[PDB]
Amino acid sequence: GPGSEDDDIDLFGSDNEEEDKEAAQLREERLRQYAEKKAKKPAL
Repeated sequence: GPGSEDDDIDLFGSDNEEEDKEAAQLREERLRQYAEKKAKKPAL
């Protein structure tokens, strides 16, 4: 509950390091998509 959270809670990145999961995942999984298919399809 806010009121005395002050700066504990960041609006867009609450902790953010907890989201290391998607920091890494989105980063890595989306590069897979790009690497595989864009090395076979001509750019598009």
